[PDB]
Order: sequence, then structure tokens, then C-alpha cells
Amino acid sequence: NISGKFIQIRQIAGLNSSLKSSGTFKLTNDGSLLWQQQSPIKTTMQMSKNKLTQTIMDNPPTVLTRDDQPIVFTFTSVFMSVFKGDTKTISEFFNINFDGNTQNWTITLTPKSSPLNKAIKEIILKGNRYITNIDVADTQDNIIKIELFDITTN
Repeated sequence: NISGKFIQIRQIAGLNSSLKSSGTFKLTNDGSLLWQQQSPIKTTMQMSKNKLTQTIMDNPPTVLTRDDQPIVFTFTSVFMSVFKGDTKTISEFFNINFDGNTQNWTITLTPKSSPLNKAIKEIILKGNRYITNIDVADTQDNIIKIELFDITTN
């Protein structure tokens, strides 16, 4: 069971500023991800096996489907896979380039096939003992940059 903090910066090509958010995450080896945005507005994303639910503030949660938010499902899959050493699943959907060692590594992912290669240009992961950075670039010049820190395993 793994938990940490994140800072997210979303750069959308047409907006005149970047959107910054932050919070915490919790992974179990049971297959669950809790992604809790704490700033600037509270939101919760919870992934269990094949189910993703979203809660905005105190509103009722809603169930997200793969057809509606594909990058969200893809990011969750890659994120969980990296923490468990699951390059097999990543490879089913992505070309993988591993650069470096344990003191420092960078993994470049590019999607293998359509339709994922129409939506994602590349995903870059960097880390040492744990992932430190994830960057998701779409095919429309938008980028999401995530920094992970204060990771603990108890």
C-alpha cells in the first residue's frame, strides 16, 4: 500500500494561463487508486477493477465510462502499472523506451495503435525509487504535467 502527494499543471493550448491543482493519492496492491484533489477545489477520483467514480466537492459521485474519458482510464492504468513493475500491460498499448538506471530513469511511451494513437502523443515518466514525474501530451498540443512526492509505503 502506497501513498503520496501530487502537483498537477494542465497546459491547454488556447488558454492564457496554466491550471494548477494538488492533492494526495493512495494505491493498494488490491487494485484500488484514490486520487484526491485538495486544491483549489476538492474532488475525488476512485478507481477499482474496471470502475471509475468521480466526486466533485459535496455533489453525488458519478460513474465514468471508458468511451467518455479515455485518457483518464489510460493514465490510471499506466500509473498503477508503474508502481507494480507491470511493463507487460503497458506494452500491450504502448511502445516503451527505458533510459537510465535506478538512480535515475526516464520511460518514454508512445501509443502502439489506433484509436489510442489519435488521442495521445506520448507519456513521459521519470523517477528513481518511485516515479517523480508523469507528463501526458495529447495530439492537440495540450499537456498535463504531474509531480509526485512524499511517497510512503505502509
